[PDB]
Amino acid sequence: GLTEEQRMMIRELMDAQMKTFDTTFSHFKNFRLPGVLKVSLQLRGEDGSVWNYKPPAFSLLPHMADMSTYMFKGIISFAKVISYFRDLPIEDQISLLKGAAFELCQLRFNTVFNAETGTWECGRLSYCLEQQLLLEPMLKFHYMLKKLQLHEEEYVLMQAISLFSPDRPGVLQHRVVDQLQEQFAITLKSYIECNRPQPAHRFLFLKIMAMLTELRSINAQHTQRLLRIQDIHPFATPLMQELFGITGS
Amino acid sequence: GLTEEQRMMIRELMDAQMKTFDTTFSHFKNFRLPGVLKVSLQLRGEDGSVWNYKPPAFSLLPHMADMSTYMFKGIISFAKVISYFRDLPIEDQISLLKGAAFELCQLRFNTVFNAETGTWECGRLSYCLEQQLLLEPMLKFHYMLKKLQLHEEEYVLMQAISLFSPDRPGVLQHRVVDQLQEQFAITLKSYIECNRPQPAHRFLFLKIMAMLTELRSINAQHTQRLLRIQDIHPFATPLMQELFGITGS
Ligand SMILES: CC(C)=CCC1=C(O)C(CC=C(C)C)(CC=C(C)C)C(=O)C(C(=O)C(C)C)=C1O
Ligand SMILES: CC(C)=CCC1=C(O)C(CC=C(C)C)(CC=C(C)C)C(=O)C(C(=O)C(C)C)=C1O
Repeated sequence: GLTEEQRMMIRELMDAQMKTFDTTFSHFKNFRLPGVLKVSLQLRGEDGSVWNYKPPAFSLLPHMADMSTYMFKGIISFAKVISYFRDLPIEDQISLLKGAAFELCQLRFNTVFNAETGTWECGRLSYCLEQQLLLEPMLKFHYMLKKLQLHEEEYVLMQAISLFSPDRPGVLQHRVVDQLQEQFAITLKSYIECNRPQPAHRFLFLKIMAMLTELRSINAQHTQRLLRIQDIHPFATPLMQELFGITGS
Repeated sequence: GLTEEQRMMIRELMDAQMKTFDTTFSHFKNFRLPGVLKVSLQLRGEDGSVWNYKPPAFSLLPHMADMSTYMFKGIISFAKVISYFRDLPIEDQISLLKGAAFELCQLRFNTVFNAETGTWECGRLSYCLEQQLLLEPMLKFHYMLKKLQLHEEEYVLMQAISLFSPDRPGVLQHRVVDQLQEQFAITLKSYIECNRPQPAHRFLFLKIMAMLTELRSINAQHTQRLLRIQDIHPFATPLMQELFGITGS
């Protein structure tokens, strides 16, 4: 059963989620495009028209970097609006964000992902996959997590656990961030047993937990893959530089 | 049989054609697009990618107007490079061009038209039709003319007959332009009988001739349709204004 302290956590968590997550990507514009994986782009005009992009043979980097910044921006507003986060030392908020930005983005990106059609529905924008080449970690992750069929509560809770990780470079309040994370995980574990008594959801809390661990490694591996592509062909935005620790030098 | 005077006409005609007709639209760029009939657009990137546009529900006007200007420009270089044209009074060259621009463009546009797939192949650009609604004059024209399966000689000759029309507003050398036109039509009529003795090509010269007459009316009707759309929603380019007689006032 959920305590009133648990109900209160989920609430202030769901609230921040609806206040900082533009599920129809309305305010995302002025973004770069490929000019003139295997992801095809689709842009449904406000007027009914449609612009479709098929890839060649890069090129889609600038755009993906703009989508990422719009996403990161939301994720940050998400953190600063949660009491538990706001009450930490400034330095620790930056350490935590730089730590989970990628993970929180992918967690949100998974909710607009369609496993049936293999596409990310982002408002008027669409990212379609061009099929057992889930040989791609990030890809198998989206399908696996999408398969679990989680509720919004579970997703925002996963976002909490990931955000408040004590095991992150430069985290000063190592102890607080840890207790907080334990509290979020407890609330999750409880929410599951209070609302999903069916056999199919047995071990759900643990699958979720393992998922967040996999996601942590994927995050480590992608950061590297990204910093390598950035070294030879700069594309990262000012905000991404700040997140991935680039000095502009 | 073709005289040496006829062979010479066709030649200086074919020459001007290859010198002013960019059949792969290479130097056509910096054009406007629909931002963010039933013609869908396709742009095959130099890198292998493809941008596809599906229409709604206008919008494609600006672009079509840019294609038209690139086309007109070619058609004008075509005229100024032909001896018979160059040797007319300046005033008469403008009268003739303003008269046939549309027709000469459609004549050239028909050679990159594919009746099998209903699309205009223009280099890296494609204009696909989105099927007995050849209820559209200009459309039935392209299919009919494409059906005749003409040779390049015949097309450039049709371009001549159309360009040197004495029956055009403001033509001073009414008499010369007439004899010239008669000469081009004779050469055509001759080329046909010297190279197409098969039953299928009987009356070809006359079909061609009727076609140019239909095209003349279509031209009259489209100019009007265009000037009407221009009055409410200006899109025509400086060059089109000059051709359709707009003062910029
Ligand atoms: C266009 C979409 C939805 C995903 C492609 C994509 C991605 O969205 C990501 C990872 C996400 C995936 C592969 C679903 C994130 C993108 C940026 C940080 C710009 C990604 O890291 C990536 C890479 O190529 C890295 C390995 C450098 C990537 O290509
Ligand atoms: C996009 C393509 C190849 C054809 C569409 C098209 C055209 O290409 C034309 C006529 C040609 C057709 C319909 C094959 C010419 C276009 C301009 C002068 C900009 C045309 O007149 C037209 C019109 O709508 C008029 C009636 C105003 C037109 O829509």
